[PDB]
Amino acid sequence: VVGGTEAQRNSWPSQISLQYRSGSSWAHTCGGTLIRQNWVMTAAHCVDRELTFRVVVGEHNLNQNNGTEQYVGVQKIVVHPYWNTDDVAAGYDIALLRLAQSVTLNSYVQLGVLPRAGTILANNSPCYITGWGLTRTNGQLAQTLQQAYLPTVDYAICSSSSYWGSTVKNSMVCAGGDGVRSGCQGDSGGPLHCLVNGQYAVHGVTSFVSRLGCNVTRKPTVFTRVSAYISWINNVIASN
Ligand code: NA
Repeated sequence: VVGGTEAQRNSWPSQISLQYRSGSSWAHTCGGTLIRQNWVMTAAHCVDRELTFRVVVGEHNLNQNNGTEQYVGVQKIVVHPYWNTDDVAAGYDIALLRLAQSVTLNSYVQLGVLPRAGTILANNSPCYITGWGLTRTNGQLAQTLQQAYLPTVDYAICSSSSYWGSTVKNSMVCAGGDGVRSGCQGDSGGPLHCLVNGQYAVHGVTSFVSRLGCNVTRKPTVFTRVSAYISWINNVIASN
């Protein structure tokens, strides 16, 4: 997250760190959202590589013991069947991970609430991105979980020629694009939380930014729109 602020440690208890085994240690690669005690939602592109993955819930500082972490292996990966790794702009950038064990819920570990199917945010709706991704273009991962305020940019604007043009689809949400705050590598797969009728819900799964950099004016961060995939998610969980 570029241009973020450190999150309070109990603000975003559905945020997870997806990590891969790197020698004798583990490394953060992506974010995710806990959606059942044994299921995580993330981006498909985060699981393209044939790595050994684990999920960490209750994480705040990747480089210190917080006293709240639960570590759980990933047992099964279900990527959206239309996902095509060499065409992120086509969409379908979403995957579900079934955890080896069910995690225990507490003030640091909670299920993400999802929007009702079909819900679209009005232009300029208040949202936060969260994650441990790079804090500058071509920088380094954050230590502590970051948040940044990114108002939504509706489809009519986001799909206009000076923004993303045809690359953005109605199955996506765009947010930010102010040139200061954005998602960045390592934030992929994590949540866009938007305040609707008094309650934060996870409306986006972080999908992509510009190749010209993370915080680029008129290139808002692009998220998979969770509300387009409610039936898919329920179908997967009910059949696994
Ligand atoms: Na930690």
